[PDB]
Amino acid sequence: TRDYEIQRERIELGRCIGEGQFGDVHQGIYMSPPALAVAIKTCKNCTSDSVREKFLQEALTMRQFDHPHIVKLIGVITENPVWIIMELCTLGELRSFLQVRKYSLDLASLILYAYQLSTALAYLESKRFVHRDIAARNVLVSSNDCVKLGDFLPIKWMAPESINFRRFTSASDVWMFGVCMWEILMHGVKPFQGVKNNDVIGRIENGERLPMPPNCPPTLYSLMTKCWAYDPSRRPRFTELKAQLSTILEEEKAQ
Ligand SMILES: Cc1n[nH]c2c[nH]nc12
Repeated sequence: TRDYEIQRERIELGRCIGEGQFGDVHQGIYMSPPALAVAIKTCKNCTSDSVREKFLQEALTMRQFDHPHIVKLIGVITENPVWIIMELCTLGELRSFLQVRKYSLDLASLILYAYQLSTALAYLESKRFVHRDIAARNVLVSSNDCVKLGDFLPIKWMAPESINFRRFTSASDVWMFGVCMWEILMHGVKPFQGVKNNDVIGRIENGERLPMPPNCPPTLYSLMTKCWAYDPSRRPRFTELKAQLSTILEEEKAQ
């Protein structure tokens, strides 16, 4: 909460590195004893307390976590203009990174990002925290072998129970991770491209699933289809996913 208060003069604003829900995201420097590279989330309408509460809720959420593959909260500036200071992931959005590098990223690197993500999600499951929005767009790239989970209606990523009843559980997070894994092996291509959101549920309920991505190991696809069990109680947990992705990665790093 308040132990994360940073005074503004300890922050040098830099160039705009993208956009967020509340305002522009900036690169910048945080000076305090060694002047570190950071991401400054801004909020244009934060003069209104209802917006301010919603915006600073991400800071409140992220304070609770400490993991190598979850974006770190550095601090907050509660006075106007309200800012959220975070760890900078220089390579940006995963979706864009995967697209740009479609012919410059091997299978091993793709499986590695899936593995890394499963470790952040196993950690969140251990804290009994439900993410509700696991998708490639919410993953950031720190380096070419280090991705981070960054965000704290996506019908095409949602488990049927989330669509039908707005139920969000650890099981529904596993479904979304399966979709995210598919997005990674499909080089940032969006799931169900061409299908209307309202027709997705009907396809799922007819047993229809996202196809095997080209060059995807059938063992990795078998893991994804397990995430897409209609019955949430039949889906694996992140602990098992992490362990299986770990073995799949070695099965690739060798041959
Ligand atoms: C946080 C955050 N949002 N966008 C970013 C790029 N690097 N770090 C971040």
